[PDB]
Amino acid sequence: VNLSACEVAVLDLYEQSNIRIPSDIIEDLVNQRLQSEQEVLNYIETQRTYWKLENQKKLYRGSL
Amino acid sequence: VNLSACEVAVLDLYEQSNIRIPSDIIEDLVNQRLQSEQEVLNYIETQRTYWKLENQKKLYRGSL
Repeated sequence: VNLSACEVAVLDLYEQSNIRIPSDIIEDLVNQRLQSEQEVLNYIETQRTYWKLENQKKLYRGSL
Repeated sequence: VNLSACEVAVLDLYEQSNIRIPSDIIEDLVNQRLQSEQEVLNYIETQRTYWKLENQKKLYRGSL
């Protein structure tokens, strides 16, 4: 997207720890117009925590 | 995106179980050109399992 400058360095860390970041988190991050690196990381991380939980939810199905 | 017909129904189930589906999973799903409902669901689910795991990975940082 239209990516910032330190954001890009935090993203490069995850890439270096073989973590794939969900593009959903990319979106919400650019909208935060955060100024740091510590700020960025703490934010992606909150989001990973979040997305870990959402993928855990148990689905209700008229299926099986 | 260019969305299918039964896919859309499985997507509607998750929406009905207040599960937000990562758009990454939407992408990979359309590329599967899967024909069912059972097929679709079993696929999204494998993907949720996967994404739950990726968001769990522990990051390595020159930060803290």
